[PDB]
Amino acid sequence: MDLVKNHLMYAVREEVEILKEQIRELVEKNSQLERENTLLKTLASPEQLEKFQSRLSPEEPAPETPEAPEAPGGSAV
Amino acid sequence: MDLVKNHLMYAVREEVEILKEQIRELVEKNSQLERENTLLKTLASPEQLEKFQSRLSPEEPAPETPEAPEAPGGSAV
Repeated sequence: MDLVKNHLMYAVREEVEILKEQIRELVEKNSQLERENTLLKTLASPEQLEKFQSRLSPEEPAPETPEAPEAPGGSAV
Repeated sequence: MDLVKNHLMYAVREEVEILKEQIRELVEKNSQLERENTLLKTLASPEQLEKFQSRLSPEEPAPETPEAPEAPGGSAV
């Protein structure tokens, strides 16, 4: 027989049908998440937020941090 | 591409490492696509998580759970 060891793209029956459908579903889920992420990346690329950056509106100063020095470390440096 | 089963004597590649590395790279790439797609889904579409706090995970489903006896669904309306 030489066809079973040929249509492995139909199943590559030889390792595990579950891991084969898992890698096929991981590549199909990654491709669907790559197009879904690229679709939301392009949709949120131009204008689809409430302005915050320097392109739409400059705001949201500093990252998630308070306005006071309260970190531990008497002489760590 | 029909090449790993050629030098296999030189090592015998194809063990469960080629399937664990394929599912690990597929889950690591899908994971980066899930953290980037989730951050892009909440950035472009922030209205999909208010459900709770407002900064952790947009989703969390809910089966037939009990609600408060009044009219609304606990915190809403």
